[PDB]
Amino acid sequence: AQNPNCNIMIFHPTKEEFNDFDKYIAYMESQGAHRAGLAKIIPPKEWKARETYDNISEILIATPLQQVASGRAGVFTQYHKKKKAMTVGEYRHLANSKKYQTPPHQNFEDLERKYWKNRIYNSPIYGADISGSLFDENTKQWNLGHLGTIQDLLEKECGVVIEGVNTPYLYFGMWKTTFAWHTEDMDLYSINYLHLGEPKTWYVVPPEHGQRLERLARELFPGSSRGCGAFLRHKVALISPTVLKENGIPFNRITQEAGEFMVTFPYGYHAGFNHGFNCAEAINFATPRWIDYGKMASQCSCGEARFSMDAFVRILQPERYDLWKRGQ
Ligand SMILES: O=c1[nH]cnc2cnccc12
Ligand SMILES: [Co+2]
Ligand SMILES: [Zn+2]
Repeated sequence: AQNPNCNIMIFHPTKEEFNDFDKYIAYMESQGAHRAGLAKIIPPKEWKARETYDNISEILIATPLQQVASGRAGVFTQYHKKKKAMTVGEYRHLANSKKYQTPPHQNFEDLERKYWKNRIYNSPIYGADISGSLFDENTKQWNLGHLGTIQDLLEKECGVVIEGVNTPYLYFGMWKTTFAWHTEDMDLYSINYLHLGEPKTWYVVPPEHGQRLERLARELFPGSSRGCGAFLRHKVALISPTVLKENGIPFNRITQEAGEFMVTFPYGYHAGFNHGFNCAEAINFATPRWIDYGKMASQCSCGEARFSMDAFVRILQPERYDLWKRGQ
């Protein structure tokens, strides 16, 4: 068995190896990369996402989200308060203001300490889930807007044509902006490219130990757990590495820097935070290996969890479809 400790692996593809996306994901998995739930891919030195990021200030963040926390420092929930629209230019200025800027710190470790100590006492603003792409049309390798669609993968594996499209999303971050503990919709893969700016720190639980995190989450968020069988789908729960360690939950951490890809694997619970102003692009994808995870994925049917999903539940989980559809 490759990667038995479930360590987060870092890959350095050659330009030749960067030419076939599916092939390289399969290669990574042949080395046990998936067992960690998360992998870093450093692109070839001659590769670039686009020419410059000098012309992105006029992008609109239609609904910036202020992330308001409740609970204790190491165990909290966050809700999203809608704010008025602003451009990326205006958001960048806000991120860099005294109120929101990254504080002085010695290193990544110091910054992590400051995040978990202080996160709940501030409410940063996040430009999340903006449909669009910053990859240049002429970028032919690992262009997140030119990946094979999940609908086409499902069709190729299961022989059924389905409706739906899947397109990339942009995420404009600032210091303390947070992504809560979750797996992807239908336990899909995700790929995330950090286009520009300050780093993003990730935490991840190995897929083979996902149910351990769920069990702890039910204990730590008893109210939310009673309300919904798969409340982590709401993407509101944060648990610190110190608390995970106290409870014996296996996990790993890694910091992603500008110009680097991260891939999350089926049923790999993950969470994290941004160091400062940055922009990431992400999309879900599937491989043949995903199908069996899709079949087993837990669903939020309470209504809280946030189009393409219909067909995946309909085909892969026909028994769950009616009840799930009532929640929607
Ligand atoms: O960077 C991220 N921002 C918001 N949500 C996420 C969910 N999963 C992974 C990364 C992110
Ligand atoms: Co995710
Ligand atoms: Zn729910």
